[PDB]
Amino acid sequence: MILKRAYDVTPQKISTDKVRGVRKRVLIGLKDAPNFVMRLFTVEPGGLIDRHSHPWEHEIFVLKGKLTVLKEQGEETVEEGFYIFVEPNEIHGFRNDTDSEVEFLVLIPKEGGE
Amino acid sequence: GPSGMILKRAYDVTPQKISTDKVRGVRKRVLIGLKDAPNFVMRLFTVEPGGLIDRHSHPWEHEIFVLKGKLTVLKEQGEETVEEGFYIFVEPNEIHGFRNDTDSEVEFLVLIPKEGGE
Ligand SMILES: [Fe+3]
Ligand SMILES: [Fe+3]
Repeated sequence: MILKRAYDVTPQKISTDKVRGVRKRVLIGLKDAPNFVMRLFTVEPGGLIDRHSHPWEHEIFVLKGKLTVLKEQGEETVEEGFYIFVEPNEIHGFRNDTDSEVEFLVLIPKEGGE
Repeated sequence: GPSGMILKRAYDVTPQKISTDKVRGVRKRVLIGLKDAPNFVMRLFTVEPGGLIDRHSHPWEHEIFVLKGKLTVLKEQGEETVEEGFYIFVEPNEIHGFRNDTDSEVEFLVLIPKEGGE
């Protein structure tokens, strides 16, 4: 059994053509998990995960702040205490328009989970 | 399967009592359930003050994230308390349980492969 403070997992900064101002923690990876993985994303003020899609779903829980969710068209803001279910293949992305860090949990099946 | 995205306040789901021979003082909200999940389900558990999920095991894993309060985790040997911001991975077949020794509600997300139900 693994019991750990998520913050203590070292985050990985991401800065690419599609993702900026984001870091990622792998909490439960496929080293441990047989079916699905658990990650925690932190999005700095102005950070962006641009629209994309996958062959797999996302299950998300918003832990902190106000998260802007990019949809195929348009966008919707949600806050801490929301969950999000992204069907396979659905276009999605994220932005933080606020002045503080936004955090959300993201779980994906193992095929996405490397 | 279907397209789209569901975005919902978790508290818009009513917390239902869990009532079994091994659980007392616990409620659950099904967030992403069997009707929708391709692979795994997401529930939000609320442990009332003094609530208890006795030690048990099952042939599927748990992935847990603690949202609120101080959660006592029962292990095969002994126990450990964690708090908001901790995650827990429980291997298939590993003995585990939970207790709330505090005065206030403890909440945690619990995800399992959908073969284990909701
Ligand atoms: Fe994605
Ligand atoms: Fe269990």
